[PDB]
Amino acid sequence: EFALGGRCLAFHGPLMYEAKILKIWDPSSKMYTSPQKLGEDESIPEEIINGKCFFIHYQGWKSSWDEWVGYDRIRAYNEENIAMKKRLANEAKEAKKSLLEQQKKKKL
DNA sequence: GCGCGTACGTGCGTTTAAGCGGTGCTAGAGCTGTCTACGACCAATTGAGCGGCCTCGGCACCGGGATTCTGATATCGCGCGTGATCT
Repeated sequence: EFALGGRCLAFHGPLMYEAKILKIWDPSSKMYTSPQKLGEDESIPEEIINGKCFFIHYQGWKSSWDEWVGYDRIRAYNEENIAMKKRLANEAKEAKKSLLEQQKKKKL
């Protein structure tokens, strides 16, 4: 499902975004395939370094926002995941509309 | 000044082709030599162009008249609203 250079979805806040995998980290043998060992200037977060994490560059966002990803924050870019990302988007939009309506009512 | 709506701007992704480096080919721009005929120069002269004067008629002036025409009001017609009568 998670192929090097492939497409996927990711967790960031309450809304999902499309991302492309640039590197994949194997913790058992401790290197990433883009087998290249950890660089001095490259650091993987400790919370996910022990697990197989993924370097992903997200679509619709500049190149200088990419970072490493564990299993939890990422998902396969399938029809179910696409629909659920859309659902999260509509939920956020409705929540914002409800908040602004509540503020307007309070002001009155 | 206010309100709407939409159409550029900003940004990210994908695609295109500009750009650079390299080599080949030959077309034409440049240069050189030679030669001829075209133009400047000169002299003579006569005729086309210019200054001037005269005659006249095209057009500027002035007066009277016809014609738009611009603006308002009003009349008449059409449409909308209110009242009265019929179903």
